[PDB]
Amino acid sequence: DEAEASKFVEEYDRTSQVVWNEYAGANWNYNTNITTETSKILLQKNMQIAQHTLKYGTQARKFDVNQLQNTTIKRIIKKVQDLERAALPAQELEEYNKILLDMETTYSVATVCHPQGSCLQLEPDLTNVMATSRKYEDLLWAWEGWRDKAGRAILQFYPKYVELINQAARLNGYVDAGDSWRSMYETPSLEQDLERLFQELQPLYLNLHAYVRRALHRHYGAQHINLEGPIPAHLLGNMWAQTWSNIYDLVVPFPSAPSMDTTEAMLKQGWTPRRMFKEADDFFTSLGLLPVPPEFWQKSMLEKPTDGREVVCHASAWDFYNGKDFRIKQCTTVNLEDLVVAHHEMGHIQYFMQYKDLPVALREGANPGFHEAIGDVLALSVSTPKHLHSLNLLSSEGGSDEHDINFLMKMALDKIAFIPFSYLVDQWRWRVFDGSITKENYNQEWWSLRLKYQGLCPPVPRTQGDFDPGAKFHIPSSVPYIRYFVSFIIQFQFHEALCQAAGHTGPLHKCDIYQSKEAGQRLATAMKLGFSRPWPEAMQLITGQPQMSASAMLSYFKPLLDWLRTENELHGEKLGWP
Ligand SMILES: *[C@@H]1O[C@H](CO[C@@H]2O[C@@H](C)[C@@H](O)[C@@H](O)[C@@H]2O)[C@@H](O[C@@H]2O[C@H](CO)[C@@H](O[C@@H]3O[C@H](CO)[C@@H](O)[C@H](O[C@H]4O[C@H](CO)[C@@H](O)[C@H](O)[C@@H]4O)[C@@H]3O)[C@H](O)[C@H]2NC(C)=O)[C@H](O)[C@H]1NC(C)=O
Ligand SMILES: CCCC[C@H](N[C@@H](CCc1ccccc1)C(=O)O)C(=O)N[C@@H](Cc1ccc(O)cc1)C(=O)O
Ligand SMILES: *[C@@H]1O[C@H](CO)[C@@H](O)[C@H](O)[C@H]1NC(C)=O
Ligand SMILES: [Cl-]
Ligand SMILES: [Cl-]
Ligand SMILES: [Zn+2]
Repeated sequence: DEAEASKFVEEYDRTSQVVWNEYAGANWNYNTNITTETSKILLQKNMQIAQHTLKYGTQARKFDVNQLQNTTIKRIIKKVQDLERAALPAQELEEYNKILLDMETTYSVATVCHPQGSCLQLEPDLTNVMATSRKYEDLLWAWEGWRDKAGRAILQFYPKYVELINQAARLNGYVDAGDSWRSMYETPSLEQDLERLFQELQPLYLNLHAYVRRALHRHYGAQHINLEGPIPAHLLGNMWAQTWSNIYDLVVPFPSAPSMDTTEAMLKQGWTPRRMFKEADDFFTSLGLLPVPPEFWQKSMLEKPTDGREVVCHASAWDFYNGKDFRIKQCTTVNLEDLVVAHHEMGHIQYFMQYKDLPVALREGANPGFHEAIGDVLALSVSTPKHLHSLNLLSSEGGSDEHDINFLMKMALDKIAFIPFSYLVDQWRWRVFDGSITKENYNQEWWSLRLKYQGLCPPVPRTQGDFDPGAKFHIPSSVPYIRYFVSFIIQFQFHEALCQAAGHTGPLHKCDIYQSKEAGQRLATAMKLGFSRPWPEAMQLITGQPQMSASAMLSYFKPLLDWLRTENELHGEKLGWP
């Protein structure tokens, strides 16, 4: 009895490696070369992997998991009983796979065109406009044009997508697809836990919001900024206003302490996409973690092709499920933002290598937020003045109190501003999936949450037919988002624990873990667990306790909260908005 179950998981592991490796290859070939032919092969391989999933999932459901004694085999079999989309009848499976392909292709080939003029892609053209333009109407053209072209074009697919992903979820024992996504955390209290964490970050976010609102009022005019209202969503340096660091120049706390232009420094010094990934590789190995294999450098796509191919530029990391072939696909631009992205993606690669000897069913992060956090932890140290100076991208190490608050502001514009955005995306989607939001009010309810959580308003009133969520990659690509909220909380918990392991003393935000083998050992032991144990065990291995907690992020930013409160008080800001 226990014997049949052990044999079954062995057979599942062997066959899954082969099939998933074949699917990954077809998916890579489409993502890096969008054509009719690669689309057809991918859709065919979708059917092949579904046949495998159905065969083994059907067997798996004949085991009474309650009677199995070994907890690891119990855990694997329970997971294989979830067929995901392979539970759908053949006709609906074919339709679902085609919808997903059509949505991701539509997002990735959308362009915004001037009349009798040039046509702009999202990466790099519109991203660069949002990051560097300081003209209200040019920012508005890019913001509205992207939503008109990408968002509106996804709307025709989204209702049927919702119907089919929910149908598959119900066929696998869940009430809807949002329920199935939340289950990946194995935490019944998840929704309340995340709400409590969000509430703890409100002092910092509200004070940052009010300070940036005041600075935007100074630049864009009192007629365009309401000092007691939400901020127009096209003014924050980013297409989705999800990170705000590109408007640092407008909000510098201490302008008498100027910062080096890091992009021109990287360009002046001949940085390339390959250099950026080599620096990330060096940071990981400095911690005693694993180098990427030679195969990684031969097969990765680290810059946008120039030979005519259309590609999915959105950065991503790829496991080919054979323990040797790992790749990154990124349309890298030479700037500091993409250097952080490179570290993020290399953290995914590191996790793939650390758990490569587990059975494939357990080759995931402890929870999805853990997978997202590894690269970001290292990038916190990369971003310090100490490390950037060592890369020749900043002129000094910043001893002065002024430089210190400036640095904390630059970090807050990315890390704190992202908290409400990352919370709200799946608050919206969870309610779409549970039927609380219908196609009658997709967009209205999106903007209700953008207001409630982020304090943003659309610069142009939305109209029927708008589908602004469709203009954000993870929506048409059906990638869950709450992982990134979890990641941004726990990455500071990890930073704090690794800095302690490294012997750092003094303020947390001055810590740089480069070359700490003690810090690397903590990470490696946790990553090697994969998905074999409840995630609180990996949390306790890294941090010495088992909970998610905002206290580390609050500690990191404590000097900035103090500065922001004083600054906002003396200007008389009214925190929040109606
Ligand atoms: C419940 O079942 C799991 C899984 O068992 C494994 O899968 C089954 C489907 C079946 O094929 C089994 O035959 C198979 O073992 C058990 O978890 C495994 O437990 C073993 C032994 O505890 C682990 O073996 C380890 O494998 C490592 C591979 O890198 C190896 O390095 C380890 O070496 C350690 O010990 C040696 C000798 O002292 C030392 O030199 C090393 O330095 C290191 O300390 C070790 O051989 C598997 O990794 C486990 N697999 C998983 C997925 O966890 C589990 O034990 C069982 N439960 C009970 C209560 O028996
Ligand atoms: C910095 C990384 C940017 C690129 C990253 N790319 C996805 C592809 C995920 C994927 C999964 C399955 C199939 C296809 C893709 C991934 O690697 O997680 C991403 O999207 N980050 C979020 C969220 C985010 C933002 C800023 C950060 O510092 C970290 C995270 C965002 O930019 O909104
Ligand atoms: C792109 O895909 C087509 C169709 O499969 C193929 O013939 C071509 O070789 C591919 N191009 C590259 C550069 O891989
Ligand atoms: Cl939007
Ligand atoms: Cl998730
Ligand atoms: Zn990621």
